Amino acid sequence: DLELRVLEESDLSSHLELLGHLTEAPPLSGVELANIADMRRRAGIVTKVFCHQPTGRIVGSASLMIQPKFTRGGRAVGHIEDVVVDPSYRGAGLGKALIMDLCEISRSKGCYKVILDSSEKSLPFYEKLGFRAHERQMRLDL
Amino acid sequence: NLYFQGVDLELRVLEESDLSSHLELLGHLTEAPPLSGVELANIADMRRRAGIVTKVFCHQPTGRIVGSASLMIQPKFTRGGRAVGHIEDVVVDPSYRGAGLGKALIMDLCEISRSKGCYKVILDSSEKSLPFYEKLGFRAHERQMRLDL
Repeated sequence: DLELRVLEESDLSSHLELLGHLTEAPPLSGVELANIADMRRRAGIVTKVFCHQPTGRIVGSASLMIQPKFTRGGRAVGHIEDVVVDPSYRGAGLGKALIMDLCEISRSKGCYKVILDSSEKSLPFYEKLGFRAHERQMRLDL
Repeated sequence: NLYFQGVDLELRVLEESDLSSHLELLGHLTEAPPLSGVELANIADMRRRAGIVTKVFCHQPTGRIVGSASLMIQPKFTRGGRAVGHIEDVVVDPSYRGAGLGKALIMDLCEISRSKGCYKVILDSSEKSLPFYEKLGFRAHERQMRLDL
């Protein structure tokens, strides 16, 4: 019933909605939604989504940012974020599927590591993948 | 402009003629094998197009880069499109350490993130670097996971 694929302009609406589960997601216009999408492309971000084909509802999303460093001979690092699954599709293997895919995209670009930040509950899920705990995420609110 | 100690230092944006001394500084963080000016420039353009800002302490009279920190300013669909800042690769030269240069770098990039409308700045800290970041307003939240390869 579902299709994994890169985010497209016509998803932006439903996708903004699915993210409403991560944090507040007030409306943006077609113009604003496409510019943000442009800056995210310019920034080396791929958003992979699960789309339920009949309704077109985005039921899954995860983003990869890949960026070159000057270190390790110029080799890239992949950073995963904003993994979100519809409350109706939780327990269904979508989250795992998204991560797997982005790690493969990381591999095919020659990244030497994929990093993400995890809550206390998502830990065991990530470790089965097998990501391993290291540093501590620090946050400053501005 | 917030005061930092050192009459001979300047806090400024990374430049093309810095790239080689800068890679050398970054060898205090991890392996930094050498790269040609062409590779350096390529990587520097790519990071710049991606919206990364690198701020640098330069020892003016040698040209030596003695402090670096990087900010990715990262656009989002949520919160009306308000960006998230990510700091990475903070490093100061061992000879310039304990003079508050790493504090001045972080503070500077936090201010830059505010100018660009960011609602937060995240980074990842090792166990030792924890109190340092605490003192700069950062509070411990999630755990970094790493997948090798």
